[PDB]
Amino acid sequence: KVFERCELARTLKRLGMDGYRGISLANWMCLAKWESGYNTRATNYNAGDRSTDYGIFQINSRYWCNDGKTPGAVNACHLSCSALLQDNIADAVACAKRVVRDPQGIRAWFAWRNRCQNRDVRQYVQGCGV
Ligand code: NA
Repeated sequence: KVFERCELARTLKRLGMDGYRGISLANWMCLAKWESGYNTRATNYNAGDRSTDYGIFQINSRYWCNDGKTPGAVNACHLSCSALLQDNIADAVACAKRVVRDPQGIRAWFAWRNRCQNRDVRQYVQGCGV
């Protein structure tokens, strides 16, 4: 599924993402936007380390989910990476929350640091009723 902006905004809110560990909805939207263009099926193989980025938040198999084909990786979210390819983003949201519970928080995503951090992100949730 390729979410429409406001549709996703409300979906994330309903899932408890607004202010989760201090992270506004706008920061989550900007993240998903840059990571997959709001696309739950998005995937990106990393030829360098044989890992893959799954779903709307592009969570990496090296540490976050298990896909079996990544040579001796880990699964901190304790989920099959396939769950990150569902139209229903509850499993992905659960994993995103697990990711940000670490020291760095949302900075785990390089794209957030580069395209969202210290930016005017109001536009991501404007008119969404969130
Ligand atoms: Na915030």
